Amino acid sequence: ALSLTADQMVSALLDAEPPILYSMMGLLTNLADRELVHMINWAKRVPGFVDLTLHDQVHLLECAWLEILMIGLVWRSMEHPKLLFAPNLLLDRNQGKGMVEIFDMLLATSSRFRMMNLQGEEFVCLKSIILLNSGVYSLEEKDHIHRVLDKITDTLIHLMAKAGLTLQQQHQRLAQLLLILSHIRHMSNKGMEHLYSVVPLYGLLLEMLD
Amino acid sequence: ALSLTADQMVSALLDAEPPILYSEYPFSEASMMGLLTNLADRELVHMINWAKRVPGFVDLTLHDQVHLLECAWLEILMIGLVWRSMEHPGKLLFAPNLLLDRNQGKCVEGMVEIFDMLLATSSRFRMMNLQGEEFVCLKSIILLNSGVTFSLEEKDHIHRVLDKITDTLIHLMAKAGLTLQQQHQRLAQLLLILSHIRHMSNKGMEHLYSLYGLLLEMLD
Ligand SMILES: CC/C(=C(\c1ccc(O)cc1)c1ccc(OCCN(C)C)cc1)c1ccccc1
Ligand SMILES: CC/C(=C(\c1ccc(O)cc1)c1ccc(OCCN(C)C)cc1)c1ccccc1
Repeated sequence: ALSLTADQMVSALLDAEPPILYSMMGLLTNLADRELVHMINWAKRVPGFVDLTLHDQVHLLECAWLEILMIGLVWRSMEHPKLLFAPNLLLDRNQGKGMVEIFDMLLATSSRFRMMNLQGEEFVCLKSIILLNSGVYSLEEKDHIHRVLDKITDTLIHLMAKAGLTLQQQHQRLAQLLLILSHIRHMSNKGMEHLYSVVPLYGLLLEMLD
Repeated sequence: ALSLTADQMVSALLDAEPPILYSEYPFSEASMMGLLTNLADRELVHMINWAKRVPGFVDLTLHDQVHLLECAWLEILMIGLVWRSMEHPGKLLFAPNLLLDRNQGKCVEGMVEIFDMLLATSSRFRMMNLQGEEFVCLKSIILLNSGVTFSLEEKDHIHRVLDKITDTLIHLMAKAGLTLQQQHQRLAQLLLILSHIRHMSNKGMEHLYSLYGLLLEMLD
């Protein structure tokens, strides 16, 4: 549950991973939408999430879905200085031409991950963080959510330790990772805003959440 | 000033805080935005001078000083608001003479939701017994991290200062009796409350839509 050990955590999280998908606003809309159905399923497989209410499971996915899509998108693009929406569709920044500076922001985060040589294990933890931490703001599990988040913080450190960083680089990397989550909230917001020139609604979320 | 001990780094930052401002005022209407605009802009002038007092910040080039500040100001004001509101459950302390309960924010369409969010964050800081040293750390962390979407071997610099704060932030926690885990854990918690604040800051902007020249010359 949370009495998972940090290796059991990473084990779970890598196994939770949604498949790889293949295929203009229509392109990316249809694409997001599709990925959005798998995301619902991964959320379920995330340790600690299945513990919350439906009403709360749903709130959380309500609040995080777009950054979960972006940080994903940012991830698979690390190795293509180019956004690789799916193996078969891979756009450059010129191609963004009112969506250009969202792309610019994304390609920033993408290089910053390449620079940081981010790990699939580290990545995978960041995503669970975004799921739980996003909407965490009358007897409560916010307490619970907070516990699961601390588990993951420990899981993150634990990975860095295993990999043989010094205790100082551990707190340091953890920082520059959790800070990129800020950048990502932002691009997500700029995203939401531009999809008023939208949010997967409740009942549907809730019925698939089961 | 890259190398200077955690102790130094804290007092530097603690000793550079803008003054405490007072507001001016015939009971509230949507003339309250004007009221809050005003407070914003005065505060924003002093924030320029605090940016300059933050170690490493003047080392950056003028345009980057501006990029950073342009990108992080409302986020920097909100965290300040939040911070000073911590000792006053249920109300936002705009100025020492302008405590405002959430009810009052409902007198400007779309603001109550921001207010709610702020009061939540203010809660969370109190419940964490966030110390002033840690707050000062996070303010500077917002200045630095928010803009860091830009030769640019200046990013590298920004980053190393940022690590330097991290150290300083850890260092305090260490010195308050905190076991190693509890350190890594609280550090997470604070940096993760930084996301919450950008969110608020963006929400702020949108309902402030529905500047450069000034900051450049003002930053000399
Ligand atoms: C930047 C990529 C993107 C989308 C996207 C991101 C990652 C990914 O893996 C796939 C797509 C995007 C576009 C539309 C969108 O809304 C769909 C509405 N559905 C939920 C009914 C979501 C993401 C987008 C978002 C806002 C504006 C312009 C583009
Ligand atoms: C929530 C507080 C707030 C402002 C504020 C926050 C903290 C603080 O210490 C002082 C004020 C606020 C209001 C207006 C504003 O605009 C300034 C425009 N200038 C920069 C051109 C900035 C902040 C606000 C922001 C957006 C919409 C409604 C209210």
